[PDB]
Amino acid sequence: ALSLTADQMVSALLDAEPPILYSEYDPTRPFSEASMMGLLTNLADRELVHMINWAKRVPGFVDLTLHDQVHLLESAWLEILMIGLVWRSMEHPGKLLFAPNLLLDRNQGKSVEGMVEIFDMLLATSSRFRMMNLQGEEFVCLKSIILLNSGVYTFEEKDHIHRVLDKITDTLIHLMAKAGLTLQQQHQRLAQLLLILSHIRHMSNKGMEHLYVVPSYDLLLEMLD
Amino acid sequence: ALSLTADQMVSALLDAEPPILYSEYDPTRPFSEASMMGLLTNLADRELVHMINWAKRVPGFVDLTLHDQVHLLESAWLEILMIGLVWRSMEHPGKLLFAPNLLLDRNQGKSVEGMVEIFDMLLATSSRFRMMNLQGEEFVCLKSIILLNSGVYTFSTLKSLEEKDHIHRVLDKITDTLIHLMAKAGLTLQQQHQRLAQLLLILSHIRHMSNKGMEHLYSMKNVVPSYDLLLEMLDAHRLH
Ligand SMILES: O=C(c1ccccc1)N1[C@H](c2ccc(OC[C@@H]3CCN(CCCF)C3)cc2)c2ccc(O)cc2CC12CC2
Ligand SMILES: O=C(c1ccccc1)N1[C@H](c2ccc(OC[C@@H]3CCN(CCCF)C3)cc2)c2ccc(O)cc2CC12CC2
Repeated sequence: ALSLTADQMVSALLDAEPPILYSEYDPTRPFSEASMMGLLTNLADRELVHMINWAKRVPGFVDLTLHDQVHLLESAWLEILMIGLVWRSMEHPGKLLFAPNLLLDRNQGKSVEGMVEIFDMLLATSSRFRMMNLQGEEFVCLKSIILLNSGVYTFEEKDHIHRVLDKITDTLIHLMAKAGLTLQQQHQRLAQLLLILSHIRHMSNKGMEHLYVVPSYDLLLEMLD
Repeated sequence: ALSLTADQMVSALLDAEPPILYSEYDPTRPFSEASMMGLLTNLADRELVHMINWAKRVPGFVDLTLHDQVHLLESAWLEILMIGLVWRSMEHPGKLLFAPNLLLDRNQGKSVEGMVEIFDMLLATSSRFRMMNLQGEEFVCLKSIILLNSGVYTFSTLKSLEEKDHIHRVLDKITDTLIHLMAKAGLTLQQQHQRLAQLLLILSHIRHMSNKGMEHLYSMKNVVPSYDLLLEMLDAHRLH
């Protein structure tokens, strides 16, 4: 699984991308903020399926035991939803593209107490992506790093995960070298991208407090087939 | 500030290292679970004062506005406490070295509700440092990154923008320094960016523990250093 090349790594990651899901909002009925969280919960529940099937296609993931595959997914699912949302909303300044038929701004995000604080953190990350000019090849790499690194500190099983993590790091550097960046530009950009992952984790924790709901071990396992 | 060589970065960060503090000594008062949180709170408060002095000596930190210096320490003070604890406990498997005379295991962490969950995460990070053989020069770099990165996405004036641009230049200088250290230690170029990535990914877990811990301090609640308190220690005058 780790004999793939950097170019083959990106190729596998790109073709494994989940689809962009729509809201079940009846587009001819009056939209309402009281029903806003209903749409966002159903949407996220349906994105989790496609996320599971994306994870099995992350090179090296299915080499772990099913028990470990679940644990990483329990620990990373919210972070992956957020980085996906931030990615979709990247070309929509000041708004979050939850779905093509759910574009919200922070001024629709004050409907519930404790929401706009999370909203602004998501908007800030999207602005950071926009300044970074984050490439889709980098994005699928950052997303795979989240999947593998989120639950590794909460457990040969660990050593393999670290070999895949090192391999993704090789691929990120390969992209930056193929783009013409110098070596310092390469290790500076790699650093900047990984420091963003700290904010996404923080967003996840603060996100989870607001929601407190969590996908059970059995549900993630059923989805894993 | 930005002129410094990596070598000059490292000595500055090493010279700024706060001292290792102690809990109170008393041979007639045997350790009990009862006074633990009182000991730990007193130790945190005393460390916080020394943390301020270290922060002011992190190159480029006082170039920021005083208002943004506080927000960064508001955002990072707990992270810096834990990573300092993890560093002290690195050489002591299965224990957390809050002080040389306050070394605890997780059976003592079981005393307080919800504590052993964070206690076990701190030991896992200590073990992660152990199995990477984290060096002291890398340590002080990671601590400086936490100080500047943790609070930076949560500030948006024209001045706010040049603060953040300045922070990114310092963080860029630290990344250079980490690479220079790892190159100086004799790693190949692949192992350098692989180790840099391993180092920085730990910062994601340290953020995770800090949010976990912040939640736990509030479960039993004046828990956090306030803005005016942080400003007070930061906003020194020139009369000394
Ligand atoms: O609304 C919000 C939000 C809130 C405050 C500020 C900004 C955004 N969210 C959305 C959201 C809602 C409920 C939810 O709940 C957890 C699942 C629902 C039960 N699932 C378990 C089933 C158990 F019965 C898991 C998850 C995700 C959602 C949806 C899609 C997206 O791409 C991204 C997001 C982002 C965000 C994660 C922060
Ligand atoms: O016990 C714990 C702990 C808990 C659960 C699991 C494992 C460990 N901690 C210790 C701790 C306790 C209370 C505290 O409380 C907040 C300040 C005390 C009042 N301060 C505000 C008062 C001013 F208004 C701020 C801070 C720090 C402490 C001490 C020293 C250290 O180096 C590190 C730590 C780490 C840790 C932070 C997690």
